Amino acid sequence: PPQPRKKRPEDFKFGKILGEGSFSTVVLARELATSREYAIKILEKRHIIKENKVPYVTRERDVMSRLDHPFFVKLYFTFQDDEKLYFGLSYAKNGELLKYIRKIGSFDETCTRFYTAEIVSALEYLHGKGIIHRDLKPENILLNEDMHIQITDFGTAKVLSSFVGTAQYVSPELLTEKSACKSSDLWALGCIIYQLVAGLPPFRAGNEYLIFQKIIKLEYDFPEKFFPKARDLVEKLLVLDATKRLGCEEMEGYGPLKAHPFFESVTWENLHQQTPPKL
Ligand SMILES: CCCCc1cc(-c2c[nH]c3ncccc23)nc(N)n1
Repeated sequence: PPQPRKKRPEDFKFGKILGEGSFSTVVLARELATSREYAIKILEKRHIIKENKVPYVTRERDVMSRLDHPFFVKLYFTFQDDEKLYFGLSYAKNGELLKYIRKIGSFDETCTRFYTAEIVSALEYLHGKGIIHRDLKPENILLNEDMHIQITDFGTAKVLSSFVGTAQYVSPELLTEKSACKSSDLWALGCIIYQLVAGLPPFRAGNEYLIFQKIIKLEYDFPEKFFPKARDLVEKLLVLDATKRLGCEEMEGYGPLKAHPFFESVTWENLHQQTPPKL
């Protein structure tokens, strides 16, 4: 199938930096022939080789190519010059969800229900494909123009036939066995639901080590205000035994999770078509 010609850096007007990865920087760019705004992730070939991240960058590019859902960032193109790799990603104008958490303080029952449902729906799609995010957080959950979610950051991701993510969202099994699966994402989800309601992640401490100490002993608690049905859901996600997490294969998958009382009024079938509640 004759696809288009390769794009090149001179086809774009590079603009502001949108972010920084571990071996990359994401730049807002405008395609001149179209006026289209893309978030171009730029990677330096020498640095990637030097740091032994060729399998990292490869996996990332391969995962993003495999994604085809409105709740995930899309990879439109890739090209390369003599020094750099460029990945043309969808641009989420309204930025990260973490900025909203900080701005509005903490979400009401409607917004929490809506944005959690989208995260559940996205994870259901991702996990049905045998992909695992391994680093999910509000920083990774972007918001497009129409205020729907767009998950990004697949560098750290794994495809089902090693690494430890952001300390606050790390699951216990990761801390002990040095292992992960779909259950690691569901733990992270539990942390997110908590942060949406409370305004803060559940396990917080002076340093990485103390955070990790709280995680393994399940040393967290709910504020007085916390919605009971969201409190219940979080309690069925922040479970130490990975096999007892609501939403995993042993717990009979996404059916029982999408069925939790917290999501009674949710119509799962067409979330992308729904108008997001005002924050
Ligand atoms: C760990 C730090 C995240 C930096 C980052 C950002 C993005 C990204 C894709 N589209 C966007 N639109 C707006 C803002 C940011 C983005 N994508 C990746 N892979 N990484």
